[PDB]
Amino acid sequence: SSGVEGAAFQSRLPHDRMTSQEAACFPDIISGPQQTQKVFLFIRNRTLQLWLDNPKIQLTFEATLQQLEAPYNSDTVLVHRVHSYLERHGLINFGIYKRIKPLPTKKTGKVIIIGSGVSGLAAARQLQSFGMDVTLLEARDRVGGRVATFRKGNYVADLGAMVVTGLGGNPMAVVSKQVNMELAKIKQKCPLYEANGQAVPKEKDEMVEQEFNRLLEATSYLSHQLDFNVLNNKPVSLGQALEVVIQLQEKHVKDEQIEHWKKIVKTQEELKELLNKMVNLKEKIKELHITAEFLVKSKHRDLTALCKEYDELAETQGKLEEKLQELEANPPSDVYLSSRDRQILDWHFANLEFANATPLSTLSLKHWDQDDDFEFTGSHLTVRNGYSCVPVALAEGLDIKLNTAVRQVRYTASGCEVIAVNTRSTSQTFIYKCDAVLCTLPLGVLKQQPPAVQFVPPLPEWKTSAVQRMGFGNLNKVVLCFDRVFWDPSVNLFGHVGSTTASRGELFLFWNLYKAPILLALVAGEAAGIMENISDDVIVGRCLAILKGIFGSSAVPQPKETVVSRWRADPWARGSYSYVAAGSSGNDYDLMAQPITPQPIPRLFFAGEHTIRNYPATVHGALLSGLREAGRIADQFLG
Ligand SMILES: Cc1cc2c(cc1C)N(C[C@H](O)[C@H](O)[C@H](O)COP(=O)(O)OP(=O)(O)OC[C@H]1O[C@@H](n3cnc4c(N)ncnc43)[C@H](O)[C@@H]1O)C1=NC(=O)NC(=O)[C@@]1([C@@H](CC=O)c1cc(C(=O)NC3CCOCC3)cs1)N2
Ligand SMILES: [Mg+2]
Ligand SMILES: [Mg+2]
Repeated sequence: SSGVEGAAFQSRLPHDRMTSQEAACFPDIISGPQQTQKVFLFIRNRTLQLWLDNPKIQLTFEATLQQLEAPYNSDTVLVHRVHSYLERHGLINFGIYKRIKPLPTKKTGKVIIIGSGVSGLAAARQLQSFGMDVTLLEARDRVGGRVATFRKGNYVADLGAMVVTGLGGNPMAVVSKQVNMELAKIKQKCPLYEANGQAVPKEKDEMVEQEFNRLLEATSYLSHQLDFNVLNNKPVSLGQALEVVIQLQEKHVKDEQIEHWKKIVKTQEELKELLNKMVNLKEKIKELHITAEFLVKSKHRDLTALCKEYDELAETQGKLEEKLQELEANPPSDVYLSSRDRQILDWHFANLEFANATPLSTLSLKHWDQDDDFEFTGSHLTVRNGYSCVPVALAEGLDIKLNTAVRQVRYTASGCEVIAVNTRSTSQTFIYKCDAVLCTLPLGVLKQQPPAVQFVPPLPEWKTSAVQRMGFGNLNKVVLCFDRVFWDPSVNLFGHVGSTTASRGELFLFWNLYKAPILLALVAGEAAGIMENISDDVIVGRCLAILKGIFGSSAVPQPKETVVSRWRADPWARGSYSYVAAGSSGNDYDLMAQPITPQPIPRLFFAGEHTIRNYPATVHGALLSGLREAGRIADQFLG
């Protein structure tokens, strides 16, 4: 059955073997008769199926046992063990669902959670359902963090996370079902328009895209086959490696051109010298002008010798003017890419800078895509009613203190205290005592200088250096709400090709949710940081000019409503999301996940998108990170 096999896959597990995490929790199983290993795997896979088939209701141990078939419904103890495991690690009974057995009246252990984004909310729900006392401290006047939906009238647009990157294996598939989140496929077709507004023809678009793919592939070869990862005692950036590959392509074009020029010059020299000898054989004919009868025959066989010598040379001439005009009619390219072509290629680079939220010259060549292996399957989807329905639903029933900005975290062998100020009256402060702190502060806030939050005692060097090495990027959006659709409704995406390499990320991509009279323009790469220093009105004006160039200056009305994100300037984010910087690696994500112990017991815990090696810079990654920490905290305090 790919019923039960599907459940494992859907939970990011192999259907047919135990994980190292399972091995640690079930040592007796992995070291015992392999027969009972299969039994374990079936129970695990089937319990997952029971949960995934109906994630709106709590799946209890009882109900699991009553739905298993003989003889598995007789493995009472093993079923309990598997159920307890799946629940603790948040593989079942996560997100938001109806409880069957209500929450324990008295609570055990106190946990403060810093930040009320998806990671914080996910962890809170887990810890609460485990019977712990949980309070979330949130600096904004709203939950959700980098999930941030603009709503006004019937305009909905996402200023933060917007895309569910495939459902196959994605825990957001469960959450989606739970909160009745309407999801829609993104059509792939993305026509590009040049700076002057003219469509890039199919032919040219496909050629350039192909070159982009070859260039990326080449850097991958250089990095992972030829091990070119360090230069002049500096780790190589992806940007740097792309520049090298491009330079080699240009050298090859120049070589082929030179070889061609040398063939032409050779042929021209041959022609010039054959003319010369044919001009001399002509002077030798001019000058050619014993019985009378034998002189005639003699000066006959003389010319026929000279003439079938010359006619012979007019033929080696013929095959040379031919070979020449074939050369000068079949040149190789004189450039690798034209000015125009390079601009279009820059569109593809801008697109990559968007995905990674940073200029390519900052990305680690070796590690930038270290998380490729863990991509989900299925089409990428958008959220029709706005992504914020997820954090809003996850907040239901939780103790969340809004407008409460944490400034100090103290942790000792005997417990912790967290100091926060009200962001509306920075006079009044609060002190919250607890057994454990879960820090979900964005990497951007952890990097902040001077610091936004003081840790007492200071975080150990192994942690701060990780914080310092890791990249934290930027990406912004301009939302344009119109009263009518003037664009093509069967297109979700279209691209604007900029005019310089440096500014390639400026308003390079426009996005529409179908029927919604809204366009989103993206600002990526070096442009992202710079354009935050421009007012909404000027940046809006620049969008309209681009759209006017494409659709006609008369087809584009003034927008009714606009919003512009400035993630870098936002004090509660300080950027958009992590990336693997040159000099960093996936190992730094693991370092970020590691709890601090002041043996004393661990007191300070870390969740957030920057703490999950396999799923960084995503909502699902934030969510999984929360589930992880909740599991570790409960293990520590509840056993
Ligand atoms: C603009 C933008 C776009 C995307 C994302 C982010 C942003 C900014 N994505 C990331 C996702 O949002 C984040 O990873 C998580 O939401 C982070 O959650 P965390 O819980 O880790 O962090 P938080 O910041 O939300 O919570 C922290 C809380 O702490 C509070 N706080 C700060 N300081 C405090 C103090 N002192 N005291 C108390 N509280 C304090 C803060 O207020 C905060 O609440 C994206 N994620 C996705 O899953 N999807 C998206 O769409 C992303 C994006 C990421 C790229 O990897 C993507 C874009 C695409 C895309 O466009 N692809 C398509 C191209 C066309 O073809 C189809 C596919 C794909 S993914 N976007
Ligand atoms: Mg190439
Ligand atoms: Mg420029």
